Amino acid sequence: MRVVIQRVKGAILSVRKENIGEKELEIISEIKNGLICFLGIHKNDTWEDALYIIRKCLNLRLWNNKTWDKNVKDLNYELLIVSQFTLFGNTKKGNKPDFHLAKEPNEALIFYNKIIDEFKKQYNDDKIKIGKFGNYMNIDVTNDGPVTIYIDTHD
Amino acid sequence: MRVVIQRVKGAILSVRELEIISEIKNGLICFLGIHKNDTWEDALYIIRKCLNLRLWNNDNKTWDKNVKDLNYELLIVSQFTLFGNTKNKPDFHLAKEPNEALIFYNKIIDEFKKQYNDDKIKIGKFGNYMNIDVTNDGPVTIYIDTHD
Repeated sequence: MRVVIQRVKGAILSVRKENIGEKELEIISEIKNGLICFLGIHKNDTWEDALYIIRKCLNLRLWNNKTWDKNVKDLNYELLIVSQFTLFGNTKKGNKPDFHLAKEPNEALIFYNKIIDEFKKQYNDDKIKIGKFGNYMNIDVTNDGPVTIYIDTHD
Repeated sequence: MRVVIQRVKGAILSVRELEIISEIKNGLICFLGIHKNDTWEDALYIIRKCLNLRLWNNDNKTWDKNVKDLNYELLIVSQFTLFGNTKNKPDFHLAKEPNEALIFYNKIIDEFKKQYNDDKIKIGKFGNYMNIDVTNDGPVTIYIDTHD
């Protein structure tokens, strides 16, 4: 699994609606302070992989007080989790990507939902927010720092 | 070197109540992490990629047109946190010394404009606390580490 974590003052998630027909976007999800986590599910991902993310994600002490002191949970903040397979975007070949290691949607989707459930269990039902899986989204992020964290659980 | 690339409809970079210093419409935002043992070949690879990766569709032809093809902007922001050791409080052992990093960074930015266009590259205020309003278009998130 791969995650890019962005510390934010807020985030506003929209998706393109299905039968649109003469607005095309729709805000389905919003958070104030907290993290936005772009989550890449690898084909060979185990649930132990998920656990690790869900942990570092809810636990890294990414805010000051002393520096790098409190985590998202401590401050009672939100997380927005967005599935992003482009992480597994291989770009060593041509100057055009290639997403072969990216766990195929229908399996990925379930794994994903399972992760999101765990998040709420470990934290709070009201603090975890998501996008619309596999749909084109439009995200307004207000980066606070910035603070960008990358994790690859195949290390 | 490490880069996180985000495809965007726009972004506004500001510093300290808030001063706008840098803004782009469609294009990429590149969070750049300069490694201590970074060579200029590392810089080059990044620059080649941010500038040539085809991250936009030709309605249906997905991954067809790169940033230049569409005459779009890039916003480059130094971000050392990419080299955070998270194996549960961060550890930036591997970053390149600031005073050195800054020069390397400016050198990279120059290259960007050379390879592309003076008017298409935008940046932040190095080492300062910034506030960035990104509008992610997808999203499309790309990660690269030249140490591969």
